[PDB]
Amino acid sequence: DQMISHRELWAKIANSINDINEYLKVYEHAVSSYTQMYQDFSAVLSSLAGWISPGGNDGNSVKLQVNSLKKALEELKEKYKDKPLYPANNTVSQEQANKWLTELGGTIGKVSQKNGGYVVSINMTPIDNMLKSLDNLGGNGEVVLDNAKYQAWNAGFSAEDETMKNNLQTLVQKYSNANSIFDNLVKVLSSTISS
Amino acid sequence: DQMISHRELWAKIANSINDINEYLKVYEHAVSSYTQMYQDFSAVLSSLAGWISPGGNDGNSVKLQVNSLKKALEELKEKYKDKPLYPANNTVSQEQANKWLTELGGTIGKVSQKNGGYVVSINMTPIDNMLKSLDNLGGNGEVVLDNAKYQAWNAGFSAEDETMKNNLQTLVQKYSNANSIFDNLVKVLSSTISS
Ligand SMILES: C[C@H](CCC(=O)O)[C@H]1CC[C@H]2[C@@H]3CC[C@@H]4C[C@H](O)CC[C@]4(C)[C@H]3C[C@H](O)[C@]12C
Ligand SMILES: C[C@H](CCC(=O)O)[C@H]1CC[C@H]2[C@@H]3CC[C@@H]4C[C@H](O)CC[C@]4(C)[C@H]3C[C@H](O)[C@]12C
Repeated sequence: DQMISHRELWAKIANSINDINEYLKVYEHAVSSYTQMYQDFSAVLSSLAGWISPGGNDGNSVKLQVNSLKKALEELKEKYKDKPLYPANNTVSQEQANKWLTELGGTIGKVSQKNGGYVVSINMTPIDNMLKSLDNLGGNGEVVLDNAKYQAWNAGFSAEDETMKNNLQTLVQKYSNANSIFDNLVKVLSSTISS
Repeated sequence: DQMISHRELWAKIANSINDINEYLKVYEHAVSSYTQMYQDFSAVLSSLAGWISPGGNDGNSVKLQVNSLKKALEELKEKYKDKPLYPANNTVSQEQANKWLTELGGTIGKVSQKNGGYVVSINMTPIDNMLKSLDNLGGNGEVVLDNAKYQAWNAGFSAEDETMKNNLQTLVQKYSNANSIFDNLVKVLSSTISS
């Protein structure tokens, strides 16, 4: 083709730098949103010790304060109902949301609707699973479980905690890799047209 | 400012592709070389299950084939004494091997001399630590260890295993990231050529 000027060359690069920055900011916001939710959830698990007391007359059953635990988990759900993983502002097409959902992890997000568009919500399945487990315990707002049943339910609570913690570390790793790839790509690209 | 032609822009991008390609070729041999080492060590790992057996008069202690394990580790160390991470063949400067040891991390390699020149050998210190820990167990071909002694020894053995495992994954992750830099640089070149 013809010639390209220095100004249009660097205008293309400045525009590409902005496009790369917006791409990396998607990972950064997804990490920050999921981190805040996991921190909120971890405070619920550490509060569990204060929501249980001796149950049977032998004293080796466990009385679970089910209404306290569900209220804490339900407030968790409502807090993040309108805090999507992507995008941080406004909405995108359903197809664009589906692509970013696969890019981040199918079990970490979930596509939902907003303002006539679509977003990638935080997948609340770990929270829904424990709200479901608590309702299957029955009871009068307070349930008395035998020791074997409490340890079984407690282990399921800790398994959901581990799933979310591993999801976060996976997302943190994807962000760190994307960061170093595109930080160095910009450094390479800037270095080689400057000289 | 000065105007550049499309062809000169292609050549600028192309020489960066060639620069990264030279970097990738050296980095790839270090990955395959260290992968082969850890794969051979995992062959020693799978044979360790058959080298421990009940050894107490009550069955409470652990009987370890310390000589078979020691000999297997020394053969692993001797197999890779002349197989360096860099260069793939011949030698290199002390300056050159020094900086390529820094680019590879410094933990996975060690600069050594080979007939006037220098190489970046595989750092076998995790294997040497295992050998001194085994030597500390004593015995004569086979040792009987109480449960406490076996668990302490196994924890140290596990830590050196995890050292090599983590060494490999950091190496693989950096190789993958540099490959993605290459791929995106190729996307840039392909786009500017078609434009
Ligand atoms: C995939 C993301 C966009 C993700 C999104 O939809 O928001 C885009 C945004 C910025 C994009 C890059 C912009 C610079 C480069 C432009 C080239 O012509 C093609 C490769 C590069 C390196 C792009 C690669 C990549 O296509 C990127 C990273
Ligand atoms: C820092 C990144 C790798 C990021 C990572 O995965 O850790 C590395 C990977 C490829 C590296 C380049 C390889 C080619 C060049 C080798 C030179 O001797 C030093 C500058 C160059 C241009 C390197 C620059 C940079 O050091 C790079 C981009």
